[PDB]
Amino acid sequence: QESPAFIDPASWNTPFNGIAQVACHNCYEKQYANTFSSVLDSVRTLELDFWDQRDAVSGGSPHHWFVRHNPGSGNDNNCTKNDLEACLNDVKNWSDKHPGHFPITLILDKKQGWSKESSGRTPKDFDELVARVFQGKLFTPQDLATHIGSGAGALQGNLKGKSWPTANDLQGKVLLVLNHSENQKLSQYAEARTSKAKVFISPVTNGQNDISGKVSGMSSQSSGYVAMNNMGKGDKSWAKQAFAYSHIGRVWGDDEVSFAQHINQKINLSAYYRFAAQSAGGYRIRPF
Ligand SMILES: [Ca+2]
Repeated sequence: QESPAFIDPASWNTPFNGIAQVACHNCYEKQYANTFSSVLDSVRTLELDFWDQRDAVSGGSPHHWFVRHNPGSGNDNNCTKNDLEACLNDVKNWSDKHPGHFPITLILDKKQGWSKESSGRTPKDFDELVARVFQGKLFTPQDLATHIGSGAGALQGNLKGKSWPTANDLQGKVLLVLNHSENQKLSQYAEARTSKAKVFISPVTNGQNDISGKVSGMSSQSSGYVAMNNMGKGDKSWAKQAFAYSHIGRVWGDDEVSFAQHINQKINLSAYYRFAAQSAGGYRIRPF
């Protein structure tokens, strides 16, 4: 079991959903970290923005995605061709070098739509990439479902009143999370992959239905897989309901509010551009 100073030792025996973290915001950008791997000197939750095309309209290849902030171009990031796969391998390699690590959560913020089969960037192609890179390191929705005695398609509601595995249980694990501006893209992913999904969907959340009902922009069937919720600053009040439902809540854009205050607001993952500057009682990871 690792013991960097930033992790409160009480975290290890706490269910993952009962742990608050400082997360990065867009830490693949050169301006926020010198290398992507260096982010793991400070936090255990990272973020990658990924594009199908080299710009908005051209330059994609099968089984490949780019990492950059703007529509464009190409790859513009601090990973070790520094594409999505390369960025993911930086995490995989850090994980191999730190047996016993606190579970790593990677927010995969998708910037374009899914392709059809011919172009090699479907939900299935995405799952195949992340599985090829991480292999057995992943902890997936079905793994959580089995832990709580639920079908994966009923995580949404069956998580209420339940504990995730503890950080100790999740030593050495990687959790992948899908974001997009449009919940439709998450619904498409879940409809394609169902219980085989390698990635947790985390919809944009601005009402109770996005936690526990038919999520805005999604089918009822896809809604049932929701075990995580994504909130901008204006919607962070919903983190208390994510918490109530044992969904992992992430709040982005709220940098002028301290980690301690976010803990009090029941936010699991508080995303900061300046992640190293944040702490509470010397810690960046602690139980609520
Ligand atoms: Ca992002």
